[PDB]
Amino acid sequence: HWGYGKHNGPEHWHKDFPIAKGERQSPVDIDTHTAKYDPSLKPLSVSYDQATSLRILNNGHAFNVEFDDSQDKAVLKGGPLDGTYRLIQFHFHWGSLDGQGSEHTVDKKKYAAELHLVHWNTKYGDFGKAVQQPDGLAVLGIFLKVGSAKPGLQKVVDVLDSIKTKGKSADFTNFDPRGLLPESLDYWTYPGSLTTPPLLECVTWIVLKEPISVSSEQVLKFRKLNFNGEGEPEELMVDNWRPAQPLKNRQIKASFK
Ligand SMILES: Cc1cc[nH]c(=S)c1
Ligand SMILES: [Zn+2]
Repeated sequence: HWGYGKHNGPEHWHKDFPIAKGERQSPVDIDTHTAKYDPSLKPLSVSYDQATSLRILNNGHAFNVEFDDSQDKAVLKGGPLDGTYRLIQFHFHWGSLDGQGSEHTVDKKKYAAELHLVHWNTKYGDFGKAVQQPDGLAVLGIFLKVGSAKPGLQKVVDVLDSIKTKGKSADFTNFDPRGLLPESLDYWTYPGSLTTPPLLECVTWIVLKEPISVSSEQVLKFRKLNFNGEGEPEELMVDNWRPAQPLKNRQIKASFK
């Protein structure tokens, strides 16, 4: 099955998921000089006051912090979006070294990690229906740089020991995702895809310009997770990012001057 190694990583995915070579794949490099400010874009509305976290799961590729998405509790709207998109989960992609890990890049710069807050368009009723639609998902992407600690990330770092291996999960109620946001909601936006198989082309990407700072100890802790299951030889969960893909016939728009 697919993964991030030499033998089953991003260069191989197209054999089981041919859309890997499609017209709207993610991530991409954000060329800041080529992205045009779009004065018709709206501010983003991130409404997380009522977010209900439930569980954190090591799925063998990343860890997912999952939310109750059976009602409009934590939603994203505005920005480039029509309609209301419900938060279902967030996860990260990160590197074995602080110089690499993000999936999007900015003028070819890689950050140490990238947070993806995944939301689905409520007009489609559930997540599995939404991923069959070109406007089914909205993913808010936030870069992590290593510097000062991010206090709102520490409860996630604290629990990773309990979900070290593939298929482990733990209670993760009462987590406020507002503590993972940077100060500014200035963003770039473009149409793309999931960045892991099945690589579906359903995503409006909204990538914040301002990274959050995390400490070197926080990201070290991410790197102690395992891809493998319990009882299997240890494979550190690191470098679970897909490199930038061809932009093709797409424009990246900026919300800011
Ligand atoms: C929905 C989904 C799942 C895994 N990864 C990403 S970027 C998005
Ligand atoms: Zn992701």
